Formats: sequence, structure tokens, C-alpha cells
Amino acid sequence: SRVSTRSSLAEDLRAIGLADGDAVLVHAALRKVGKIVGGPDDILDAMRDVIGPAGTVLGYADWQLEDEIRDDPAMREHIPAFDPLRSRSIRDNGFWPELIRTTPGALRSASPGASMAAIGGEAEWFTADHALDYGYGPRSPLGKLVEAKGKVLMLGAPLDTMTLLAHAEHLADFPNKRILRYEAPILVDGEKVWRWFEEFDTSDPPDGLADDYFAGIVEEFLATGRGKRGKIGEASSVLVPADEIVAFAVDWLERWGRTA
Amino acid sequence: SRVSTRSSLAEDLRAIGLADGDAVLVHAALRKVGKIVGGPDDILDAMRDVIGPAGTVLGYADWQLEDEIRDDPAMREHIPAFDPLRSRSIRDNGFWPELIRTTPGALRSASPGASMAAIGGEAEWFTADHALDYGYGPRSPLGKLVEAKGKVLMLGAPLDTMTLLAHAEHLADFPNKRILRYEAPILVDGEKVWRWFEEFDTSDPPDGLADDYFAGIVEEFLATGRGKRGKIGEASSVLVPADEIVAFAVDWLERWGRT
Ligand SMILES: CN[C@@H]1[C@@H](O)[C@@H](O[C@@H]2[C@@H](O)[C@H](O[C@H]3OC(CN)=CC[C@H]3N)[C@@H](NSCCNC(=O)CCNC(=O)[C@H](O)C(C)(C)COP(=O)(O)OP(=O)(O)OC[C@H]3O[C@@H](n4cnc5c(N)ncnc54)[C@H](O)[C@@H]3OP(=O)(O)O)C[C@H]2N)OC[C@]1(C)O
Ligand SMILES: CN[C@@H]1[C@@H](O)[C@@H](O[C@@H]2[C@@H](O)[C@H](O[C@H]3OC(CN)=CC[C@H]3N)[C@@H](NSCCNC(=O)CCNC(=O)[C@H](O)C(C)(C)COP(=O)(O)OP(=O)(O)OC[C@H]3O[C@@H](n4cnc5c(N)ncnc54)[C@H](O)[C@@H]3OP(=O)(O)O)C[C@H]2N)OC[C@]1(C)O
Ligand SMILES: [Cl-]
Ligand SMILES: [Cl-]
Ligand SMILES: [Cl-]
Repeated sequence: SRVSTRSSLAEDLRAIGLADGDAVLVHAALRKVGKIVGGPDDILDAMRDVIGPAGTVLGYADWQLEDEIRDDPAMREHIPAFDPLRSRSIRDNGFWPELIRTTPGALRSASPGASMAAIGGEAEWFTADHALDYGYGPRSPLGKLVEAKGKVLMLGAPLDTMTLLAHAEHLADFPNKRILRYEAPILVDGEKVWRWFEEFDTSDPPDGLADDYFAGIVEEFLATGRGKRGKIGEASSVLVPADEIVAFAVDWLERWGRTA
Repeated sequence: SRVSTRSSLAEDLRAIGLADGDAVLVHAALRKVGKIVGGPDDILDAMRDVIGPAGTVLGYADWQLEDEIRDDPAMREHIPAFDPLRSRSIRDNGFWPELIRTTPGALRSASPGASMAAIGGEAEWFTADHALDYGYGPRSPLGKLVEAKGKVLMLGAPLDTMTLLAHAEHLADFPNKRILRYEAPILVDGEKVWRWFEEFDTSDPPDGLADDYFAGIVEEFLATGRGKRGKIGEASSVLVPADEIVAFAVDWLERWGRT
């Protein structure tokens, strides 16, 4: 059994292509990393040493309210509003977003379903002004990731969990984009108010594609020799440029709607 | 399915005996409460509604360093020191202590192995000046729970988990208290320092008694008609006064050492 250390994981990260000042959104399957001396906090600590105090690490937090509780009117009274300071991350995204969110100094954005946890030099910029309606468009941490030419790291995670590609769905012009409208409780200056949202669908694909077609795009982007693979600990990992994968994915999407 | 709510949980705790101004050390098996609307945070939220802002809810945090790693001289330099604001709770204690530790406004004491997470009106008093050596004695959140006549809620948790009683062992005079001595890294204003610790054993019972011997004590304590049993959500729960079970566990231990 190979043990990882904050020093060891730092080197694996520089090996994958991570440098000073980088902003990186990390999706992670942490137990694929193997044994770590000081726990998965060594991952975040190693990252921050590599990228420096001006860099920023992000995690997709979201939140925990199931759709049927939300859509069931007996439950409505007892559902706490979304609190970017106390609402815990959705557990389907793994411990990684909660690891970030619960580290002191971290910040979290306002759009509940698209909410992002961030820590580092630009965590305030990344979490600020998160558009509530259409939280995966230009006024979101994902959009600012592209503007800052950040990166996406799949830390042993399945490739179809690349949330950044939902931003490509928003930008990409193709016909019959499913529009989603739901109502969720948030706080308005301290008090629970129920509110109507609208966004492009992120729970299921455009009609033709499969539930995991994100993975095909990522593998097809890695096929052009952009990006870079490598081992972080013992987890197979991928590091992609945010702007390039998003430009790649929107054409791929716009190319597919022109068809049939 | 009976779903519990912040209002529903508030009742069940009022029925068990929680009141305004109470300090309560909570040990939990959150899975046995069943389905809750807003998750387990409704439990804490309902608690502080019942005790009010002057009350305090506590949890046994500890921390995650494995002994076998601590004493490996090759692992020595990659082990992060204990940071009371960053070190995550031990996972053997369930989600409850880190539920509290990661709630905004909560606090955590300095004694690593005996660390406690606290939130409420007197969380700063309970967490302050936790003795590094013998962190289960009078200079600990456990001792101040007795001084403030607090309570212990066993929220579906097995009975042997009442860490408050490891503090009775510290107080109780009896033969052959196995003393433990180890070296652990601790953060000293932001810099890792290794340091030798000293305490009465808490991971193993005094050799005569069973590992699970805390359960029998509380059962025995229950049978004197003090403390109260009741249902929190769907979890069978017990709420006892801190000072009474401590004083009752000391007589009990000193009695057994006379033999
Ligand atoms: C209201 N919210 C929702 C809406 O926003 C909307 O949601 C969608 C969502 O439905 C979409 O999801 C759809 O599309 C996709 C396509 N992929 C799939 C799901 C669909 N429903 C979503 N698209 S994206 C999903 C983004 N996901 C991620 O980023 C997560 C990536 N990671 C993984 O996938 C891994 O494979 C997981 C599943 C996490 C497995 O991880 P793992 O098993 O390897 O282990 P962990 O990572 O969790 O950690 C294990 C390890 O960690 C350490 N650890 C835990 N706790 C510790 C403590 N306390 N202390 C120390 N260490 C700790 C341990 O070592 C542990 O190991 P051990 O326990 O010892 O074994 C887009 C969204 N918009 O619509 C739905 C909703 C609900 O409305
Ligand atoms: C340096 N450290 C150590 C030393 O200090 C020293 O340690 C000793 C220690 O060894 C002693 O332990 C020994 O003596 C005893 C005495 N019986 C037993 C163990 C011995 N090794 C210790 N004596 S005290 C132990 C104190 N224990 C507790 O306080 C914990 C009580 N709880 C329980 O017992 C439950 O039964 C557990 C075990 C927690 C299981 O409960 P559960 O599985 O049913 O449910 P959970 O509570 O975990 O919650 C899960 C549930 O909650 C919701 N949830 C979780 N996460 C959520 C998130 N992120 N979001 C929303 N909701 C969440 C979910 O519903 C979840 O359920 P689900 O996942 O959906 O299924 C004294 C010490 N000093 O020596 C050793 C060391 C290491 O040196
Ligand atoms: Cl450091
Ligand atoms: Cl209403
Ligand atoms: Cl992969």
C-alpha cells in the first residue's frame, strides 16, 4: 500500500500541470486517492501550496433538498431556506465540496442548485453575484472560471460529472433546450421566502443524448492532445483548461443540433 | 413513515426534559431518528430553540490521528498538528460532533484526544482552557458540565458512549488507574510542535471491568428513577443530569476498588 503525503500529493499535482495562480474546479472520488497521512485535507493543503495564496480551489456544493420534499405541500412549512453559510453540500457530490466549504476562509455562492464552494485568493470573486435564475450561465462561478482561464481537475471522479460542461449547454445554440422551472425556499435578508426559479435542465440531457454524454466529450477533448492525464495519489486524474473544453463542447453541441 | 420536523423535534426534546438555559452533551446515532425534513441540522436547530440562546449544545469531537501513525517515525513529518479550528472530528463518534463543529459560531477546545465541540451562549466558557494533560479532569468541558449542572442526551446512541463517565474515572479514587503517555503534534500559534501527553486510560477499561461497562452503570443509574427515557424522532433516547450521574459513578467505582 502506497501512502500519500502533502509533499507527495503536491508533486503529483505539479506533474499533472498545476501552477502558481491557477483557479481550479475539482470533482473528486476521494477514496480512489488511497491512503493519505493527514486525511483528504492534505489534498486541499497540497493544492494551495502548488497554486499559492493567489490561486483558488473550487468545489460543486449544491444543496440537499430533495425534489419531492420540495414539491410536496405538507413538507413546505418545515423546509429550511437555503443558507449559503449553513446549508450543507449535496452528498451525491462526495465529501470534497463539504471539505472545502467547512474549511475556514472558504466561501459559497447564492444560487442554491448551482452553488459553488471556493477557497483562496479569488474565492470572493468566484462566489459573488451568482445569478439565481440560470445559475450555469455567464454570471456564475463556472462563467468566471472561463474568464479567468481556470482549470478543471477530475480527481479520480467519473468524467461525466464535469459540471463545467453544463455551462456549455447554457451557451450552446441548439434547438429545443429544456427549460426547467421549480420553486425553492431561500433567505431574503434573513427571512425564508419561497421563490420561483428558471434554468436550463441539468438533471437530464438534451433529448437525443445519454445521461453520461459529458464523458464522451471529455474523452474526445483529451483525444486532441489537449489536457493531461496523471496519477494524484493512486487516483487516475485529468486536468483540462476551462476555456478550451467549453469552446470544444459548445461546438460539439452546436454541431449536433445542426443535424438529423 | 413519520417524518420529523424542527417543530416536531422541539416537542420530543421538551418531553425528554430539556429546558431554558440548559447545557447538554449529546451523543447521537443520527440514523435511528429516522427521516427528518431539513436533515439532522433540524435536531440542533430544535435543540437551541428549546434551550434558548443562553443554552449550550456540546459534542465529543476528538480527532482523527491513528496511534500507529503517530508512533511511526517515518510518518512523523507528514502528520499535521492538531488545529482546533481545522482538525476534523473523529469519525467513530458519528456525524453529530462535526455537525456542531462546522456550524457557524461553534467552538472547539484545545486538548486533542478529549476535544469537545460547543455552540451556544457559554460555548466559549466550556471550550476555554481545556487541560492538555488529563483532559478528562476538572479542567475540561466535562468538568464544567458538572459545575454548570448540565445534562447528557444519548440520542439513540449506545449507552457505553457516555464519555462523561470517563471523567468519573478521573475523579474516582480506586486501585491501578492505568496511566497513558504518548507524544502528539499540536499547533502552537500556527506552528507544529510535538509534545508528550499524560492521562488516565480512556480507550481501555480498568482491567477487571468489561469494555462495555458504561452501559450497566447508566442502566443502574436509570433504575433509581432519575434521568428520563423517551423518543426523539424515532430514536430511543436517555437524558440524565451530569452532576448526579458523575457523583453516582464515582461512588460506584470507589466501591468496586475497595474489593
Ligand atoms: C437541488 N439540487 C439538484 C439540482 O442542482 C439538479 O442537480 C443536477 C444533478 O442531478 C446532475 O446530476 C445528473 O447528471 C449526472 C451526470 N454525471 C449524474 C447524476 C445526475 N442526477 C448534475 N450533473 S453533475 C454531478 C456532479 N458530481 C460531482 O462533482 C461528484 C464527483 N464525484 C463522484 O462522482 C464520485 O464517484 C462519488 C460519487 C462522490 C464517489 O465518491 P467516493 O465513493 O469515491 O468517496 P467520497 O469522494 O465521497 O469520499 C470518500 C472518502 O472521504 C473521506 N471522508 C469523508 N468524510 C470524511 C471525514 N468526515 N473526515 C475525513 N475523511 C472523510 C473518507 O476517506 C472517505 O472514504 P471512506 O468513508 O473511509 O470509505 C448537475 C446538477 N445540477 O437536479 C437535481 C437536484 C437534486 O434538484
Ligand atoms: C486520539 N483519539 C483516541 C483517544 O482519545 C482514545 O479514544 C477513546 C476511545 O477509544 C473510546 O472508545 C472506546 O471505548 C468505548 C466505550 N464503549 C467504545 C469504543 C472504544 N474504542 C472513547 N470512549 S467513548 C466513545 C464516544 N462515542 C460517541 O460519542 C459516538 C456515539 N454514537 C454511536 O455510538 C453510534 O452508534 C455510531 C457509532 C456513531 C453509529 O451511528 P449511525 O451510523 O447510526 O449514525 P451517525 O451518527 O453516524 O449519522 C449518520 C446519519 O446522519 C446524517 N448525516 C451524516 N452526514 C450527513 C451530512 N453530511 N449531511 C446530512 N446528513 C448527514 C445521515 O442521516 C446519516 O445516515 P445515512 O448516511 O443516510 O445512512 C473514549 C476515547 N477517548 O484512544 C483512541 C484514540 C484514537 O487514540
Ligand atoms: Cl501550513
Ligand atoms: Cl408560504
Ligand atoms: Cl478518469
